[PDB]
Amino acid sequence: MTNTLQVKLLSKNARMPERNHKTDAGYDIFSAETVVLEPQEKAVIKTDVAVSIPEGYVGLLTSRSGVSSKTHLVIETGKIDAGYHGNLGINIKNEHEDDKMQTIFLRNIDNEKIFEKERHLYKLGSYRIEKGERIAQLVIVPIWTPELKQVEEFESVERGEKGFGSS
Amino acid sequence: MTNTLQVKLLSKNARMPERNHKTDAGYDIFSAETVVLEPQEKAVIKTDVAVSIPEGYVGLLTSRSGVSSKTHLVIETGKIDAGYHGNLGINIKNEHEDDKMQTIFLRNIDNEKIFEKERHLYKLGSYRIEKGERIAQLVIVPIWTPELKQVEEFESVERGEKGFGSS
Amino acid sequence: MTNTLQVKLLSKNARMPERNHKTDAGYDIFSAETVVLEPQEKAVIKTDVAVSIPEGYVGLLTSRSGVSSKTHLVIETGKIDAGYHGNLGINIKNEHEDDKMQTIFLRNIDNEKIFEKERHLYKLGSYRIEKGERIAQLVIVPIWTPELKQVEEFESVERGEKGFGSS
Ligand SMILES: O=c1ccn([C@H]2C[C@H](O)[C@@H](COP(=O)(O)NP(=O)(O)OP(=O)(O)O)O2)c(=O)[nH]1
Ligand SMILES: O=c1ccn([C@H]2C[C@H](O)[C@@H](COP(=O)(O)NP(=O)(O)OP(=O)(O)O)O2)c(=O)[nH]1
Ligand SMILES: O=c1ccn([C@H]2C[C@H](O)[C@@H](COP(=O)(O)NP(=O)(O)OP(=O)(O)O)O2)c(=O)[nH]1
Ligand SMILES: [Mg+2]
Ligand SMILES: [Mg+2]
Ligand SMILES: [Mg+2]
Ligand SMILES: [Mg+2]
Repeated sequence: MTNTLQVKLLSKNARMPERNHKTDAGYDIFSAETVVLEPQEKAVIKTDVAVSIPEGYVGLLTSRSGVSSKTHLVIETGKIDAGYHGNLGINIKNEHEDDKMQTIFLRNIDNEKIFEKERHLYKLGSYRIEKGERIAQLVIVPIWTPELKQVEEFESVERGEKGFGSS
Repeated sequence: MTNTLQVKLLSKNARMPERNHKTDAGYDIFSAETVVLEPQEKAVIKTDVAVSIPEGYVGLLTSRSGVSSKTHLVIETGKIDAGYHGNLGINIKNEHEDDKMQTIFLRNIDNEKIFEKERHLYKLGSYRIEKGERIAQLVIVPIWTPELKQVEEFESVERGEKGFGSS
Repeated sequence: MTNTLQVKLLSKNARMPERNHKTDAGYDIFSAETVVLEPQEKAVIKTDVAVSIPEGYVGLLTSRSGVSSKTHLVIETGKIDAGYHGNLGINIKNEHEDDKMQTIFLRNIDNEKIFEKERHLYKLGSYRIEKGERIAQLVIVPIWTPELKQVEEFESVERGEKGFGSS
C-alpha cells in the first residue's frame, strides 16, 4: 500500500517518532544521547532512527518553535533525501556567545536552570540535551524533480531580475 | 469553496498579508509592534494576525532575502500547523556580536542609520523593527502525513547510509 | 512539454546544476567566485545561474549538511519565486566568533586547513569558498497560493492558540 512510512530503530536508545495532534504537520524526533553543548559548540546529535522516504518527497528535519525561541540552540534544517536509510542526525549549534564567564548551572532545552547536588563549573550559556527529549521534528513535503534544459533566454519575460528587497 | 485562506486580525495594530506579485510564492507579514533588538537579543515579534491553514498543508513563516542579507536579524522558520489559530509570532534573534562598543545610531531593517533629533546611546549593532514594516513572509506547501510502520529492514536497498558530505 | 526547468548560465564562471543521485531531492549549486569570509562577515555569493521556476512552485536555495555541519558557514534559505529570472545569490554568513586571534591557515568548506607556499596572516575562523565548489542545493516544492478572506472567527474550533512548546 501507499500512505505508510518505514522507520527503523537502530538501538535501544532510539524512540519512535510521534505526531502531537491529528492536525499537526510533522513527527517529533527524540535525542538518543545526552549531550552538553558549550557556547559556539557544534554537533550532530544522533537519533538512532532511520527512515525510507519514498521518491517524489523530501523530509525537512527541522527545529521546534519552543526550543528555538527559548534557547540559543539553532538547528540547521536537514533535507532528508528519498533514499537516505542512515541514522538521522540533528545538525545543531549553541549560538550563545562565549563571553568567558562561568556558572554552576547548565540550562535545559526550556532554558530552565538544572539543579544538581554535586557542584560543577560550566561555561555560561551551556546547554544539556538529555536522552529522550524532543528536540526536532520531521515534516515531509512533495518535490518537483524535472530534467534541466540550458537556454540563452527564457520562454517568457514582470519580476525579472528584481530581488533582495526590491520592493 | 476551496482555494481560500481564513485570516483574523487580532488588533488595530495588525495588517492583512499581501502577495507582492501574482508570480510570487508567499504573503508578506507585517510587524504589529515597534521593537529594539540589541546584539544577541531574542524575541517573538507579534503580528496580531491569526490564520487557519487547512489539513494536508503547513505554513512556512520565513525570512525575506532583503532583511536577512542586509542585517544580522535571523528569523528561524516557523512551521505553522494546520490547526494553530493563535497569534503568529516571528521567532527572531539579532545575531550581531556584542563587542561592548556604543553608538548614537540604531539601524533599520535595510541596515540604514536612523537619524533622530534627541540623542541616545545604543549598543553597536542594535536594530529597530518599526510597527508596520515587512519583516517576514508566509509560504504554504502541501505535506505528506502517513502512518508509521516500524521495521527491522527496509523494502529495498544506492544511497544507503551515505550522507553529511559523502560526495 | 512539462517536467522541464529552464536554466541560463550568465557567464563562463557558471556551472550547470546537477542531481547527485536519481533518488536525491535537489540540484547542487556551484559558486561562480572565489571568496574569503572573515568571522561575522556576510555576503551574497553569486552563482551566475538563473532559472525560471514555473507558477505553483517555489525553489528552496538551501544549505548542504556537509558544509553546515563541518563549518560555521550558515546559509539562510532563499525562497526563489516562480518568476525571478535573475542571478541566484547564496545568502551566507561566517558565524564563527571574532575572538581577535590570528593564524596563517584559512579553512576550506570541509573545515580542512589550506596549505599555501606564500605565508599570509588571517583572522582565526576565516573561510575560503573557491570558484566551482558545491556550497548549496536547490529543492523545488509545490505551493498553495489561495486568496485571503478576512474573518472575525474561524470556520471550526483542538490545537487553537496553543504553541511555542505547549506540550
Ligand atoms: O540534518 C541532517 C541533514 C542531512 N542528513 C542526511 C540526509 C541526506 O540524505 C544526507 C545528505 O544531505 P545533503 O545532500 O543536504 N548534504 P551533502 O550534499 O553535503 O552530502 P551528500 O554529498 O551525501 O549529498 O544527509 C541528516 O541525517 N541530517
Ligand atoms: O515562528 C513560529 C513558529 C511556530 N509558531 C506556532 C505555529 C505552530 O502550530 C506552533 C507549534 O510549532 P512547533 O510544533 O514547531 N513548536 P513546539 O513542537 O515546540 O510546540 P508544540 O508543543 O505546541 O507543538 O507554534 C508560530 O506562531 N511562529
Ligand atoms: O538567497 C536568495 C534569496 C532570494 N533570492 C531572490 C529570489 C526571490 O525571487 C527574490 C526575492 O525573495 P524574497 O521575497 O524572499 N526577498 P524580499 O521580499 O525582501 O525582496 P522583494 O521585495 O523583491 O520580494 O530574491 C535569491 O536569489 N537568493
Ligand atoms: Mg510539535
Ligand atoms: Mg517578497
Ligand atoms: Mg552568533
Ligand atoms: Mg547533495
